[PDB]
Amino acid sequence: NGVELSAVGVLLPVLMDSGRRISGGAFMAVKGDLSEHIKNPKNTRIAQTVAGGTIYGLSEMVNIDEAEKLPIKGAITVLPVVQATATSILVPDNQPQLAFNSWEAAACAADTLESQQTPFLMVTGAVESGNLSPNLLAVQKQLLVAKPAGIGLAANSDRALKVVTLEQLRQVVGDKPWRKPMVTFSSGKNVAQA
Ligand SMILES: [Cl-]
Repeated sequence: NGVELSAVGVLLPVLMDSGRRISGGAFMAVKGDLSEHIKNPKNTRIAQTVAGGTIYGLSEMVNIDEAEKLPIKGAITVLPVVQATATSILVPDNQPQLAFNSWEAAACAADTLESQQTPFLMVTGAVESGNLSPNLLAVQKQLLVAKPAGIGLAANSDRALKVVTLEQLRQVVGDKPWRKPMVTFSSGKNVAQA
């Protein structure tokens, strides 16, 4: 069970531990307030940012202080997705708890996305003072999410499409046409580490 929504935003890879195997999935930092589609009662924390923005879909396992320093001016909801196209997503009813801060580069890029289409590119990394932090898990996100889904990944890492500043990330998400109609991802019920 899930809901298909018209939506524009920026995809981000997540990893999930089921004690035996690490698997991969995706969330999207979606533009707008979509908090009515949050179905995990742990992901019920909201971050209001210094720039006037509001981010929904967060849990206690996210560093909220770092989320509140993001240069996001509008509403962003981070939702799990099992399918995405240029203009829609499919949000599963079974939703994992979102943890950590690697969704921030996508949420910043989704906030200043002016194109009206989601870029065909996934983005990972935490944001601190207009820069992407150094990356830890791009290689594992490549292996478990982006490469099997057939889509590029941007990260502060030379094993991704490399971006260091929020300004560079904005340029890179601006022109990413869809090389196929849809990407799909596995879902999990286990904590999603973004
Ligand atoms: Cl370099």
